[PDB]
Amino acid sequence: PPKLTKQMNAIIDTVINYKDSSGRQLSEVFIQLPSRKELPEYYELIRKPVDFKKIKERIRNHKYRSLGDLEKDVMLLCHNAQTFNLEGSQIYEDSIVLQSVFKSARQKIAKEE
Ligand SMILES: COCCOc1cc(N2[C@@H]3CC[C@H]2CN(c2cc(-c4ccccc4O)nnc2N)C3)ccn1
Ligand SMILES: [Zn+2]
Ligand SMILES: [Zn+2]
Repeated sequence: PPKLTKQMNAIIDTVINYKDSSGRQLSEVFIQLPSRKELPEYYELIRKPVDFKKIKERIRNHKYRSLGDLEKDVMLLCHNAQTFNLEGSQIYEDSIVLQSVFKSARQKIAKEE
């Protein structure tokens, strides 16, 4: 339904647009994965690569049957950032915050059970 798509887009836009107390947009690095030719090491280590552009494409093309499916893909993105990057590094830390930002956005926008 158009309502579900509106909610998914509103949730992902909250995640994308989020800035920390310093005004930095944390999603910046995660919008588009570097190409396989630029960073082959990433694709050698990460089995299911995904970025925010792909998640937007999947919402747009009606590929998520529920908000749970959308969540699964956002969590996979953050997991891959944490798998590839060192614990304590900025990319690693940013992905942890974005998991939390998605959950707050889902609770606020969707107002479920
Ligand atoms: C147009 O911009 C697209 C990205 O541009 C880039 C960015 C590159 N970077 C190198 C180091 C910093 C930045 C982002 N980097 C990473 C990106 C990601 C990543 C990006 C999107 C989605 C999930 C991810 O885990 N994960 N770990 C990284 N270390 C790779 C390397 C080559 N092209
Ligand atoms: Zn690049
Ligand atoms: Zn459509």
